[PDB]
Amino acid sequence: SMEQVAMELRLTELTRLLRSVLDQLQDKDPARIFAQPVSLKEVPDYLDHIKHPMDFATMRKRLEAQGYKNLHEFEEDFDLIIDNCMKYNARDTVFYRAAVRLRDQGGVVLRQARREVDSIG
Repeated sequence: SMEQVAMELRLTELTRLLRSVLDQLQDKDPARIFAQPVSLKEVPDYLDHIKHPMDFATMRKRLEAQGYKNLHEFEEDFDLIIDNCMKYNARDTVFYRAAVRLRDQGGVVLRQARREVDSIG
């Protein structure tokens, strides 16, 4: 149908918008602490602590598979990255501090992407 296609064009644009947003969020992690999944070879008990792991490479696979239907789903995943880190790691660690900074600097990017997604529909 002509409708399914028009739908597919919007998703593709949303995917295009979210890709840009993801690039901006990931520049706020210059140490690449959140780039890849936590290694289960290196942290074998991780899944006993964190039930839904997340990282930027995993978000990107979902992104390019057009797996995010809306900003809300995308934000849920970004928030997992931060929240998982803040539980697993103590307050006086480079890891926890990095999450706080990503959260604070990400807010600005996410605030404008909300307005853009509403705006462009």
